[PDB]
Amino acid sequence: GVRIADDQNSLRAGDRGPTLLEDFILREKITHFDHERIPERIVHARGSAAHGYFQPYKSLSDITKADFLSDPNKITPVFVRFSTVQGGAGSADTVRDIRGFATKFYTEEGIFDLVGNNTPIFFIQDAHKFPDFVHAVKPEPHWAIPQGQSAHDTFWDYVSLQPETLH
Amino acid sequence: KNPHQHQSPLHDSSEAKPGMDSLAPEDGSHRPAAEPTPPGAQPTAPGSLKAPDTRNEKLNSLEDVRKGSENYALTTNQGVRIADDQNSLRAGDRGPTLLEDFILREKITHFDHERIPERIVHARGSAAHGYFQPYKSLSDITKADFLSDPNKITPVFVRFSTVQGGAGSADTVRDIRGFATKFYTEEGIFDLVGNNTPIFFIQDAHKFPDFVHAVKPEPHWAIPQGQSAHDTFWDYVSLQPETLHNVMWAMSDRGIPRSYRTMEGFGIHTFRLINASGKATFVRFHWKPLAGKASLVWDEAQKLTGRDPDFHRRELWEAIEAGDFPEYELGFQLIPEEDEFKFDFDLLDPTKLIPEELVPVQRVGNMVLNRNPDNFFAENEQAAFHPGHIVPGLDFTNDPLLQGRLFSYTDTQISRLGGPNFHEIPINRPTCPYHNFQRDGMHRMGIDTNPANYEPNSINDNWPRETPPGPKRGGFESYQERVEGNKVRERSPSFGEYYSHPRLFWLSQTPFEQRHIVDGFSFELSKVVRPYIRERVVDQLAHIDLTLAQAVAKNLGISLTDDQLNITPPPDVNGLKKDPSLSLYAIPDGDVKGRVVAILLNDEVRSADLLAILKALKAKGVHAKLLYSRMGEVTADDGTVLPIAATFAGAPSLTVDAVIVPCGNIADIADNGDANYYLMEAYKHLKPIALAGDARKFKATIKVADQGEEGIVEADSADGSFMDELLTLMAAHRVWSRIPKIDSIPA
Amino acid sequence: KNPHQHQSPLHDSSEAKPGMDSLAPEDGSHRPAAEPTPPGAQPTAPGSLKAPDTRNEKLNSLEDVRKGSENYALTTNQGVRIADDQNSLRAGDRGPTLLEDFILREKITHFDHERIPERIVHARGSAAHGYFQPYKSLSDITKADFLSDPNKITPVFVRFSTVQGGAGSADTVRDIRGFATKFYTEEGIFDLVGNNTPIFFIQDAHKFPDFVHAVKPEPHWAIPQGQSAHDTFWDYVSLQPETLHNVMWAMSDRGIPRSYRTMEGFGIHTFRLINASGKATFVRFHWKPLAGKASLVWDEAQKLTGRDPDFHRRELWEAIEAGDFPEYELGFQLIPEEDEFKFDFDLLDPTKLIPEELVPVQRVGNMVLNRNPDNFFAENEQAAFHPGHIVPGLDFTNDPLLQGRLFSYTDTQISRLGGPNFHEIPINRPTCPYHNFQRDGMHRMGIDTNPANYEPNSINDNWPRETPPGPKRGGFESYQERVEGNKVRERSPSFGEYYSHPRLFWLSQTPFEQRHIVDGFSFELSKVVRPYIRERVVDQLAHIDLTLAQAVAKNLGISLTDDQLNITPPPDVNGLKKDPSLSLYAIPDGDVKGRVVAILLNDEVRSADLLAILKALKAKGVHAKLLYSRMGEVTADDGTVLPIAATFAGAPSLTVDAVIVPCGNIADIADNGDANYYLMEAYKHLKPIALAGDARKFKATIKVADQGEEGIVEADSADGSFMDELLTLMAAHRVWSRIPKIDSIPA
Amino acid sequence: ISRLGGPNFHEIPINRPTCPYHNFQRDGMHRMGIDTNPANYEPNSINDNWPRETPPGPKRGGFESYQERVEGNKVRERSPSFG
Ligand code: HDD
Ligand code: HDD
Ligand code: HDD
Ligand SMILES: [Mg+2]
Ligand SMILES: [Mg+2]
Repeated sequence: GVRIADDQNSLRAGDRGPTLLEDFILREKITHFDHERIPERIVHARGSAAHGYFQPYKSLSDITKADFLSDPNKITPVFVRFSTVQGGAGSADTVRDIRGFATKFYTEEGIFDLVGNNTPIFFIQDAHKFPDFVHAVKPEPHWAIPQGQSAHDTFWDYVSLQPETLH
Repeated sequence: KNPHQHQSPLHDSSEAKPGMDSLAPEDGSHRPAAEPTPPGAQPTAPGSLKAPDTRNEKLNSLEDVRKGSENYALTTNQGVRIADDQNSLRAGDRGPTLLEDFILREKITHFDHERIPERIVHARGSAAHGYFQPYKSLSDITKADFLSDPNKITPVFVRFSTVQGGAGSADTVRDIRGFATKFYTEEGIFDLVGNNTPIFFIQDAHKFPDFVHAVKPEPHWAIPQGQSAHDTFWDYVSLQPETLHNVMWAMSDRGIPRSYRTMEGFGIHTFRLINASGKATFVRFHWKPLAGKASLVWDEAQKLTGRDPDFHRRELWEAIEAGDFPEYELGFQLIPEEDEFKFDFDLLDPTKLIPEELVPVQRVGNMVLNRNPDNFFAENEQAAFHPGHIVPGLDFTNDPLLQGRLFSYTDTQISRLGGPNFHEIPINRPTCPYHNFQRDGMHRMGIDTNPANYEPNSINDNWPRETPPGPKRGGFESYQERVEGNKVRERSPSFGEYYSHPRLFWLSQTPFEQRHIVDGFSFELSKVVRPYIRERVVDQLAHIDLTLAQAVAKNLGISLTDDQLNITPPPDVNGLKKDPSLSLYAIPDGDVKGRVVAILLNDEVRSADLLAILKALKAKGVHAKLLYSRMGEVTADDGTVLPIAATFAGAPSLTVDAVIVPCGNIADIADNGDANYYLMEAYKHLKPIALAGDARKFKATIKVADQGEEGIVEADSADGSFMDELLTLMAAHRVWSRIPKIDSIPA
Repeated sequence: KNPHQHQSPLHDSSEAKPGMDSLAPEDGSHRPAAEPTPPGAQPTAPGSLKAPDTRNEKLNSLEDVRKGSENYALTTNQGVRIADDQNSLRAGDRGPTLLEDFILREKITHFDHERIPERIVHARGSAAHGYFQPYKSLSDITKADFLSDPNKITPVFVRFSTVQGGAGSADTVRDIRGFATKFYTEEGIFDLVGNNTPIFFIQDAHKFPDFVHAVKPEPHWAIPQGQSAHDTFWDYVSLQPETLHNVMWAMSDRGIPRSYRTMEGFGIHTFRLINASGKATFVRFHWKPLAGKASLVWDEAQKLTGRDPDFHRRELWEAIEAGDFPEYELGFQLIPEEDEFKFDFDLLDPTKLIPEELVPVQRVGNMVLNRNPDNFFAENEQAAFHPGHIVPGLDFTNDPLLQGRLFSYTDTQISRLGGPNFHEIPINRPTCPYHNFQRDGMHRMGIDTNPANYEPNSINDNWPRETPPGPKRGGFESYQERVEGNKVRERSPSFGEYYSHPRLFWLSQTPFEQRHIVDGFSFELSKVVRPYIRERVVDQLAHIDLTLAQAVAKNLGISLTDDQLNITPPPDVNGLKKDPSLSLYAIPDGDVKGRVVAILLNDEVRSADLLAILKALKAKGVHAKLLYSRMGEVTADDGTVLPIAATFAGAPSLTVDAVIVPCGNIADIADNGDANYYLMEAYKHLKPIALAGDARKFKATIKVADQGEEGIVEADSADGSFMDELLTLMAAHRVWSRIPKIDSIPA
Repeated sequence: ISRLGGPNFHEIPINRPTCPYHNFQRDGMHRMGIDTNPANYEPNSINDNWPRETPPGPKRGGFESYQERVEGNKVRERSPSFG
């Protein structure tokens, strides 16, 4: 909360002198900058999000006691993030990939996250294989190529050996 | 007892099922009263529940993040109501736990990650909220807003600490104490991050990891905790005589304060005050305790780390719950710029003090600590204090210890508090506006709407904007000190004097304080395994004072050489041999309010004695603990039912300031080893003892003759005179005249 | 003394300059001997320096990361030689510190980030290296490779711990102790993560954060450290009778062991052994101490947390330096699958023990701890133990406490050790091969060359590859237990019995052990502020045993109701009323080797007495500390110069097993308060005392009549019979017969 | 400190010097080096003050900064020569 008088210059001993360790304003600003980045998502790192709302057409109380589906008078705020899968946060949007479609419903009885994709099936059957599949589609570990693409040897190696992936 | 036969509501497998529902006792005895109450009268509680009426702008600003509990459903962190918080989900009631139990995994995950790194130093500490107010405007010497107006109230948060030990170490160790104050001013947070002695051990921050490593537990085996009494510490001291001044303070009773309420605070470094006209005045900061200065004695302090390792934390909390608020006067030693070189010592040397005889401490304002936190972890553990947090009207100096500190306290928070957004943790938030172009970082709370995250910008008309310096509400600008020199890693020759300040300190102590310093060195050096290290430290003491050095050497079985006996004493400090302000006790100060007396009961107490005792203590704000050989109640001679606070063993004499034994059925306790020992321990530790009627028979256990002695109050009954005498002794803290008598007491 | 007048090499500003160069004493007395030496003889040292010839495959594998020091230049972490490690770079020698000082900033940065989160529980602990060997092949019952061959040596790393307190808390608290063993087997790391009692407090892991929060310091004020003696713990216990069994163990002297060498260890849970034919046998794991079972008494333990909070850490380290290696026999209680429902208690219930009278502990192998670490932080603090770390030949059961543990110990390391590569921290590394397709993560050390990071793969011919299960060197496959049940959050009704095991434990104790349990409950409950909680706990005790409940109630001033007096006792455990294996002392065990005796010196000791004493102690492997009123040396009647280990106050009786006073000039110490108190404290704590010649005059201070008493050894001189008598007393640990006499002793 | 998880980033294999490195720094997240020095501070006598400072010199000497003359007031100010 300390007002800054000069946000253009470091504190130095003379205007052509060394920068002083006692410049706390510089160090705070640079420290914050130096630690801006957090780890990206292991998968679906590239994504775009918006706020909105959901409303049911009629009460579904006959089949579910979920409060957000209990009456068309329930307006539930949502936050939705769409994504690719393979590429980093700085990768491109219009790649060939599966897309994520994740919806956070802020209900009166808790958060419900519907975490889906844009196709009705997945590549693999058992979660134990997820790191194998993801490693195969991701950039290859020696050289970290290619970004945002399944068009490389390791992906098609895995697919060829795991026919469950074909769908 | 009709009302004291509570049975548990759970004797069967209902204990393993949901729906245990209401479990509080019907009599409401689970709930502490939300009013001031003396120590031990009620269970302690979060501050906002104990003292909701006690408010300040910072406390009020925390309401957004306070979480209640009463009448709420138990939920996951996502807001899902939990039906059964007693069991994991399994395939059959004797089956394996299922991975789909998200309730279990959330609860265990949070548990698994509760701990954060402790502070590298000062990990052990205790904190409270309060406020500060200046006595008058200091605008003639500083433009600091919080010092500009006597009606301006500044909330504070204060953390007191030890230095060496971990967060789980003991309170009453021999150590330096930290005294850190966060001022939530209208022009920014100002952190005054001080200690309870006026100097530090080292001169240049470059040595801090060396010094700290030397005092900390040794790296092979991580021993010893909370103690400087080991080889590496004294090795470093013996090889770095610059340390001797603060070592003298640590070996004195300054190293073992009675309470955080009864110690001084110091900023140590020379800083600058800058006024609206741009004039700089050198300043050193002081905190003077309203309760006066008071310390334990070593045997007591050490044993108390065992009997109650939380003694100072507890006493602070309970004083505040009692309405007995810690108070400290802020004081400034002020030195004009033109006087920089008028002293024998360098003003920039943090191993040198400025004697009050040369530069008086001018009273500036008062700070009162009046509310405990709600959650220790959230408010105390996560609090971040840093001396680089200054405000317009203050500035630094080239003190080379201070200079390096400015780097460390920002840096360390990145691991300790998990990233660069530590100012967003509620306790650390300013109460004044804060806006800038900084973005992102782990656990970013603030959601910025500025179209621009840079300046200069046109797209937001260059907001937020720089503010020119000025008399009030202006931007921060450094004082334009002239710097002339070559780039060097070099200590100033003016710093190269190590013995005169230790000698000044030594000569300012009373004879009993000197004895305690001798005994501090002797005890610690006896735990040093390598004898040559002991000998090298004794050699350093001979450069300070020969009487000191000879007394320590005698206790270590060391003989000084003829050359050591002829070492020329160091010079005076600007003509001073001594300064009585450096003694804890030379000049009487403070008062008995908030002290505590043990009252040793028997099974038929003389109620007239007890009434007189309690009335007199209450009138002076002194607390009492009624002790016996068991808990529950005893009944006095007149039928008064007396509730017992603790047993003799449960609340030893270590925990009180004085002991009183009323009359009654003294035969009940006369042969009780614990009751006799209670008195022997208090006697050894120089505490006032008062004995009424047949309780005078206890004089035999403390080897006091029929004629009595100073420090033992006695009479036929407690109706004197008796209580005035006892309270007068308490005002003097301890019975120093008794010291020659204690060597023969087996306690 | 000619050779004991070492002076410091630094009295001037050379201390603030580079080139201090060699500072060790010319006599080489800084360096400990690299050979076994008794406690206190030499300074302690890193294990590889103290005992370089003590080796095992794990210790040898750490050589790649061990860093030396002698004859090396001081550098930055980038390998740049430092010229001046005393000063920061400044513009002039009284100027501001410069940002370009990269040496300062690197050194301070590293310092600023030294601390990592402590363990959520068991934060306080002490560790050593050693090895394990089985007595015979167990291939008939398990295919576990480390149990397959008596000549197969498995390196281990063992960490002992308390539970509640922080890393900086005290050793000799009343608490459960952890006993965690990392076995570096040829087929993977197996961690046996146990405690020193055979059961836990709770049944289902879902409650672990509740229980732990209740026992830990209370969240408002973070008090008390290292203690269960507070309201929230006893609140939880009173409402969760499942806790009562382990509470009984904690309130017994089991809660205050003499040493980590003198306690038992238990896996607690029922696990499975799986043989090559696929047969499962239920197993519970035991460690039996070669040194026998032995505990402190409460007053002693509590005071020792003050006098030496590092007592157990110290004793472990020093035993190993002496060549007095901690040894433990591994034992198995084995139950066939078809006997799962044979007992009154559910085998899957971790609040129930399996009595050795019903299922004997079969000896399986021996573990010896024979080397200390080099660096406490690197090896002890960063070690990660986890009970999910099993190997082929072992498997789990559905114990619902164990089941949840399996989640926690992997999860918690992500914050504590900074990410998923914690197995790459040297102490945690397997010594057998480890290869897989896992990649990256913070601080990744291993550089993978596999073209593939997935399987199945063709590009590396599918390596590394799965291994089928088999008799030896096969893949891990779970035992195909049949699971039949609905998905429920529900405790098994078979677990809903809470009082019979507490009663079995109670009835198995000696009368003095029962007294100590009563006094444990009484002391702890006296510190509970809310009286109804005390009453509710007493009510629970009345469901266990009325004698226990009445004794505790009496100490609390509580009156049991007529209904409480008529509570039906719980049933026997499969016909057992008691089992003497549950007592510390009922069946004599162990050995005086490694115990320690205080010898109280005077200024002209009778050398004949001292020589006889020391020779007899040495013959039985018992250590001695020579104590006096000062440090240095005294000279015996025959001119023998005797070095003093510590003062009476510096090494109190708390720290030793027995006290011996030889003759000589007894007048020198007869009126010394500290020497008299030494004997009183030892007397109170039931320790053997031996008095030779005029030292028998000390009987007066302990109120022992001329005719003597059992537990006080006395004679004209320290003859053969004298030392035999003393050593016989030491073999029985304490003088329990003295208990009625101690209430009158003021100590 | 955030990117590489703490102060021991020089111990990540690619970052390690190939020349000797020894000092009194200890601990920190993912500490790989196991120090055997009895001392973790200097000056020390217990390890005869090793590892030791090295004076500057023509080869294999300690780092010393060039003693540039600094003369000026403490200012947040761009040099006019840069304008
Ligand atoms: C066993 C691991 C695993 C498996 C089998 C899957 N995922 Fe996943 N998924 C993750 C592990 C994961 C994750 C590592 O936990 C991520 C990345 C970081 C995060 O927050 O969650 C994630 C992120 C993630 C996101 C991005 C959410 C966001 O915008 O933040 C979407 C839309 C999905 N996943 C969707 C799926 C679908 C539709 C799957 C199969 C039907 C699926 N995932 C299988
Ligand atoms: C170069 C480093 C360095 C030096 C020379 C000092 N300190 Fe410091 N101090 C730290 C580095 C540090 C730190 C590592 O940055 C700590 C621990 C974690 C934290 O938040 O600050 C710290 C904590 C700390 C605390 C605890 C604040 C709290 O309660 O959270 C106090 C009171 C002080 N120090 C006081 C001093 C005084 C009076 C010093 C000399 C006059 C001093 N320190 C020198
Ligand atoms: C569901 C959580 C949970 C439950 C029910 C338990 N523990 Fe645990 N224990 C942990 C969660 C945990 C932990 C949080 O994962 C710790 C602390 C940090 C660590 O590495 O593991 C741990 C540490 C820990 C240690 C210290 C290991 C070391 O020295 O580093 C020991 C000896 C035990 N535990 C023993 C037990 C025993 C004998 C239990 C019951 C029979 C038990 N724990 C139940
Ligand atoms: Mg009612
Ligand atoms: Mg080379």
